[PDB]
Amino acid sequence: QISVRGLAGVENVTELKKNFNRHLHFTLVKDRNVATPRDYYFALAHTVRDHLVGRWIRTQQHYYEKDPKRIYYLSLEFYMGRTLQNTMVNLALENACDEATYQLGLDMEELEEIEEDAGLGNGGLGRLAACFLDSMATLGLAAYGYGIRYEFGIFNQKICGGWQMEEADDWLRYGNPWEKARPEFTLPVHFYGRVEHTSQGAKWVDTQVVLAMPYDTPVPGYRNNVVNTMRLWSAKAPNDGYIQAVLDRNLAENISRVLYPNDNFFEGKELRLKQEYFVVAATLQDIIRRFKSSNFDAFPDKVAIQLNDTHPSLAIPELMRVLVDLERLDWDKAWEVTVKTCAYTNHTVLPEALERWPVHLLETLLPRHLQIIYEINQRFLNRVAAAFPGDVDRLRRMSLVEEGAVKRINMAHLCIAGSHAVNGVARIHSEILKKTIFKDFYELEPHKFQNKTNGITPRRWLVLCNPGLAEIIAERIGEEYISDLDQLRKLLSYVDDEAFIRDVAKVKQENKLKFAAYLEREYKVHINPNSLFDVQVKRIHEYKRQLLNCLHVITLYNRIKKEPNKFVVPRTVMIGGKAAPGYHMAKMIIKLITAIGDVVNHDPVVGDRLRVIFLENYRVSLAEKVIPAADLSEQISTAGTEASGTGNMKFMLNGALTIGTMDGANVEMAEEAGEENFFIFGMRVEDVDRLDQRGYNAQEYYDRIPELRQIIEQLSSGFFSPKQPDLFKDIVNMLMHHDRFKVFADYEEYVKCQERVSALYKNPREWTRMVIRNIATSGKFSSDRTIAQYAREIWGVEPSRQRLPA
Ligand SMILES: O=C(CCc1ccc(-c2ccccc2)cc1)NC(=O)N[C@@H]1O[C@H](CO)[C@@H](O)[C@H](O)[C@H]1O
Ligand SMILES: O=c1[nH]cnc2c1ncn2[C@@H]1O[C@@H](COP(=O)(O)O)[C@@H](O)[C@H]1O
Ligand SMILES: *Cc1c(COP(=O)(O)O)cnc(C)c1O
Repeated sequence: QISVRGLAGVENVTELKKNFNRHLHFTLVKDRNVATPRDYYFALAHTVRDHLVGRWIRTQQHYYEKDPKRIYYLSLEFYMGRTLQNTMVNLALENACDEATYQLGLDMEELEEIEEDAGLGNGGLGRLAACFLDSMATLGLAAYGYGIRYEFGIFNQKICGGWQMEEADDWLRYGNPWEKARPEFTLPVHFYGRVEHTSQGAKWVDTQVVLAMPYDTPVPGYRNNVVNTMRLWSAKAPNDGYIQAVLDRNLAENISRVLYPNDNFFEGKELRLKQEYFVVAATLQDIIRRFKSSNFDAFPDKVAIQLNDTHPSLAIPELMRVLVDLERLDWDKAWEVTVKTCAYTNHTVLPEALERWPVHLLETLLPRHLQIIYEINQRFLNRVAAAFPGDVDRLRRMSLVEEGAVKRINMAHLCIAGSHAVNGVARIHSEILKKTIFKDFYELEPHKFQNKTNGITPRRWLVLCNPGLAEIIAERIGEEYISDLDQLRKLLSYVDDEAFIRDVAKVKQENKLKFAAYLEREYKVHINPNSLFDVQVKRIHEYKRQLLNCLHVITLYNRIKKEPNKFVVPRTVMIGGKAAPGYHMAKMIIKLITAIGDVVNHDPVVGDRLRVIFLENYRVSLAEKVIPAADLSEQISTAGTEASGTGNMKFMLNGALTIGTMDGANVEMAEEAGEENFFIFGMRVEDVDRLDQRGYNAQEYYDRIPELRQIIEQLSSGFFSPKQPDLFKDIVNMLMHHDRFKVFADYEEYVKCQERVSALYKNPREWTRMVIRNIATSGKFSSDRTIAQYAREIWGVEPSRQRLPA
């Protein structure tokens, strides 16, 4: 037992054992003779859940009495992962439960592995929402996460013959002990219909109704007895030949069935539009109800709505609809209230990712909202015209309505017009927003534009996943850093401490052994634990340049084959991540990685000097295992393409060094740690711009770099696919003729930088000292810092570290 995991007092252990047995009997209806590990998991989950309930009821009661300003975080994604360990950590129950289960003859770590991830997100954006909920609870904010309860989250990834296969993620099959259904608070949502203009304003009539039923999940703050709520809506048909009519209820209920996995490319799918309106319409009724339970002038003083990307952008015209059509406020007053209530966070600059909904879809599904959007647009463009008289092209560029073959609504433009604050997610990204894609808006309303650099929760991403590191840190500086990560700066005093150097290195070794064991047990593959663990885990995208990593791997293989008896630093290269189902190039990249592995891992001349592993089914629970085990974090996106990144921050906190471009939050990470303690390579944003101006010619690099030429020839000729020699011709073609992300342009600098990594790894003491310098300066990247900045600079509320009574 370790100190950061809390006390195992005799009274507590006795009480936990008793309640475990009670739940096994009364809740699960099992006896100890036929109980499985799954039953034991559920008995523990219910036992821990019981400790949340008093705190949850009294937190919500406290908000009702004190009536603080409420923060509503609207997201289509909440990538929560597992709940059991996080709850124990935040309630200081971990050691007590470990003791209670041990005394019952059970291994708690084995029970933890049974829990399904709540995979209600795709990647960074979804996981950010999850870290944010944890920080908002920890900082005592009256905050509510609102989303959709998907029946199926992000698909499970299987690799079959080197190819991605998708399997439905039936995460609710065994039940969800954490949620509470609230069928009594079911609300109607309207679709289709038509608008009637009466003498008494507009009326939206002849609609189809879908019911929104809420399920509430507790969100505990770190040891402060605050328990906030995540409310997720589920779609239900209303109760009003016969057989078919009952069967057709599925059509309504399909709204909450499945998370869209296409994080690369916007497609105008009606079902996704319905999901976006569903969450917005149900949430806003809940917001207004809560506000009316103690004149809309005070609405922005009592309510903040944060839009996570443009996905809940319909909140803007929905709030207008409610205020104008139902509450009878004049347009100007309603608009003032709306702007002061709403704020918008942008997460990407790639044009193909922006939501641009066809007008014809909105006209049919949401005819009143389309009318409101047109009126917003006309009044907004009137302001632009008065500020920039005669600038007709600006009017076209800034319009919410896009002209063309199909007319579209630009949802980002809608969000900027209707929000008092617009933020990017890292300093470089927020600057790019002002200088490029939203330049016109910045010139009109400079005061709207902000930066809020992303962060991660140090509860899940240090204490939970890396208790060994948390403990050795706590031994020297105490426990206060867990909720005040800036205190890690105190560790700079230990950079020459021989004991600390040894302890940091020991913790990493243990994490690596544990992960190496996990790979053999669960996936039947053997790795050398003394090799450098070189890790790139993230969704598969061309911009993230898993392909550049692949080129380096093949370079190393070719160098070994050329000089087999020369010493090289042994590496285990691990790449993992899911590809969007319809993204052909991303699926080809996965196949390339496994194909390289097939050749490299079976070459007797290589031995255990180089191994290439594709990490199947990358998800939050796997990140918690692999990140503490990593030596080298690959953060290699083309400069200007990754808005922030957050995986980068997880690796920094956990004792990996970073090889990266000056992109997204990497810039600020290098600034914090010092450029000498970071492996920076490649084009800066300015260099990318210069290449675009003269034109990117991949052929030039192929002609001048013989090692690069060899790799392309190998790919083309069928070296990595002997039975299908032309398998990778799409990859070669893209690289040579149509590469938006300039893979070849960074190749030479990348390979050279990787040599410097290997050089440092040969000197374990200096490697570990650089690691200490990274861990010690990771404090800025706590989501507590991020949320404090949102609270003070956008929401107009003060964070609190003070305990509620237990
Ligand atoms: O996952 C997503 C988008 C997912 C998504 C999923 C589905 C649809 C969709 C829209 C319309 C029709 C059908 C589907 C759009 C987007 N984005 C994301 O993760 N962005 C990352 O946000 C992180 C948090 O700010 C940043 O650190 C990363 O830089 C950014 O790439
Ligand atoms: O009319 C009331 N009388 C007493 N307590 C209330 C009343 N309405 C709401 N509350 C409290 O505040 C609620 C929090 O849930 P909400 O209605 O979603 O904000 C409940 O859990 C109650 O504890
Ligand atoms: C942190 C995290 C991400 C985001 O990683 P990036 O490298 O920033 O894209 C994606 N998926 C999972 C499961 C994560 O935990």
